[PDB]
Amino acid sequence: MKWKELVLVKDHPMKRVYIEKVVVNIGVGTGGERLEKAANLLRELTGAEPSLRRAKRSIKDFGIRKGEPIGVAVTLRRDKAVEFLMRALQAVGNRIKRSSFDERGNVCFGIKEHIMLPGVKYDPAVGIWGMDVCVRLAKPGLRVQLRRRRRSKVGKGQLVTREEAVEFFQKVLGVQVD
RNA sequence: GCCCCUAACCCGGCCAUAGGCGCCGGUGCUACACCCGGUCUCAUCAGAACCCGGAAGUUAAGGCCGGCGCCGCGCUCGGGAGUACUGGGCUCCGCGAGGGCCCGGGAAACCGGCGUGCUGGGAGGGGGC
Repeated sequence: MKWKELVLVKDHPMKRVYIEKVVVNIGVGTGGERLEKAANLLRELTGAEPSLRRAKRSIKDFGIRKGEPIGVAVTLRRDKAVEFLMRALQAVGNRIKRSSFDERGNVCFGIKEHIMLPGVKYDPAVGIWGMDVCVRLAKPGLRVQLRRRRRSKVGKGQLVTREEAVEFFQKVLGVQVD
């Protein structure tokens, strides 16, 4: 069960749905060492290099200034995305709320503690963290919106719907959607 | 070479009649695409993008063309209207602020009507020299 054949296929070859990407986010308050622990935890958990996310706006109630890094997120595609997606679904319990699916092929779920993931051991030097995991599904032709030259809008029939995303998650990933 | 005719492609001009929303179609040899990969040039958290190498698949989408409705927009169109306003003259009216007459110019909102890109150069294709 790999990425290239994790596709949901309709009666047209060009309307195949697939996992465009999986993004894992840890949002921590400010800490230098706390953020380094979060970044290392994301690196070990996903196998990919995390990217530090700087605060967009200074909010003094949270004690964060604009430009300082308070997030650690990693974008996973193809094989690493599928492997971590299976691990994270096992951690959550193979269950996703139907109301968690937005109307455009995006589904995000939270992992409260990362020890629930398979293959992870409690460490006192790292503590216990949570994550947001967001899966973005797509059809072929999405590059028309993202390319540099002649960028245009993708037509409505070629965009992933909420019903198609829920059907993909049930029939292809074998997750229980309620 | 050179002349003529001509889709989608490339470089433009004016920059909505060109935009927005929704619905119905056409187009696929070639061209434009979606597309397939990441050895190399190059690139990032991420070959998503950019960059490179391709050609299995598809016109589903983009692009281009045709039709309809709405919003917006445009017009040297009819009305509004010779109206509002106004250049010059006056021993002309009014207590007065002001208004009037003559000569010369003359809108706008809005209503209805119509329209909904036009066009320059090149490639490619066809017909002659």
